[PDB]
Amino acid sequence: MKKLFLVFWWHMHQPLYREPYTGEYLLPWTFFHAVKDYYDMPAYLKDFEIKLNFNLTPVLIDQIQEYAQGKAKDVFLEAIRKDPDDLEKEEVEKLIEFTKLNYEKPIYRFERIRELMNKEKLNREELLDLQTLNLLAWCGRTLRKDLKDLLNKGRNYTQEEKEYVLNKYFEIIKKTLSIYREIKEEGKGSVSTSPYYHPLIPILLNPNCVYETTPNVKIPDFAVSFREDASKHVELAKEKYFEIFGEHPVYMWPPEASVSNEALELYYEKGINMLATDEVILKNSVERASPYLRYYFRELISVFFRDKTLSDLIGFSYHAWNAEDAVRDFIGRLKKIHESVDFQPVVFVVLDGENCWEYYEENGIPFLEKLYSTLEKEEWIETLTLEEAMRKEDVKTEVIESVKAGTWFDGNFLKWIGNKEKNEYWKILIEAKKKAKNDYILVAEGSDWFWWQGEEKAPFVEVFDKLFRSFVRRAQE
Repeated sequence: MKKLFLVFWWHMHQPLYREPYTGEYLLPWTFFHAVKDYYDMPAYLKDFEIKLNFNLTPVLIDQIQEYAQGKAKDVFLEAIRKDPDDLEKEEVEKLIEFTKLNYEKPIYRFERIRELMNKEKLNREELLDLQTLNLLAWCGRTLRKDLKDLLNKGRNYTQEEKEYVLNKYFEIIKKTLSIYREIKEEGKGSVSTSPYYHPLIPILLNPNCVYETTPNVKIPDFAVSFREDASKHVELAKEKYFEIFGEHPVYMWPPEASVSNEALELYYEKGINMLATDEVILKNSVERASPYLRYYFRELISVFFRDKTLSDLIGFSYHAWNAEDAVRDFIGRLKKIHESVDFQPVVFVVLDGENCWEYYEENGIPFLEKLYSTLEKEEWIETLTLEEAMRKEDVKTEVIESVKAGTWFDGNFLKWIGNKEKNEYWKILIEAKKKAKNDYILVAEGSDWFWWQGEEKAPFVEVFDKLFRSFVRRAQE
């Protein structure tokens, strides 16, 4: 039986939202994705006999732990917790602004929410319903079974009921990292990490890599070397991973899939046996290649190239489809891969495993359950872990000697560096690096601060600016 080997690799990450001075989490994104996706995404492995793999950034692990110990001073979460009689006019306007942001998402389809947003002024019981429905909207698959009566109520929520939800949600956060241990040890999946604060490792090692694919861009003058800090990102990522899982990682997901000959060298020197990247990178690097192979980079490291169209379909396309149609198309694509090649192909599906489901019907539960049950049924599809794909001798291997430096965003670094706006943050970083004293300069090297710079007016940009300028200034003291 000729087989298609399928590898799913969900990448979980949130940048550090904890402002160093006040210690307050300025954005509740870590919390809301932790109750909705971070626990429940690996939890499918208990219900379905398939293999699934997960990447966890160390910075996200720090924030998950802080909430699980009851230490995060989350300013928005404190507003939900409060009795509505306590809320200031600015706390209420914040709770409305958040609801307006998520209004069109299918996980906010409540008839009550439709009514509050059309109301003029909200009373204490109406604010209670708004506080509580904002919590229930981000209910993961596990708790959507336990809070069926609360979710069926839809309206008229009391303060003790709202507290009951919050207690269930925090129990989920305390459970999150354990279920990653459990699935790793029972062999249902592999777990990788990324460099600590999710930086663009290629730019840190050699900023001239931006010119491999875009030879005319104007990047700032790098009067300091980011080469040791890039080593710290890997070196500390391995120790944080050691803390949770009790062993060094050998698999790593490069942030934003960014690779280079210099970065692939650095990963190998840190004991990384395997990493993956985009197949657009493969097209730029090798001549007439197929992403369905295992690749030996210079006989040092193993590289895999994700099937870009398949991963893009899940992350950006299937949300507007019926679940049955989405899975049927997906399997139909896999069938065409199985016949287009003369060998047993491997298909890597890598994408962010938290951000696409809020736009899905029922938070992607029908699609995910339909897909996982379907893959279980298909005899010819064998889902693998990262370790299994490493040992798999049915997969054809080829050697390559170089790669073009780029990311899974068009194969270049234009989304983070380039024009004057993206470059202003880098100049701020370099001058801070010049006078840097502590490791907060590592936090300022995260890709997320340079992604959100001035491309198009986006939600809570003022917060990402306030946070990046905070770490930069904290690193100089």
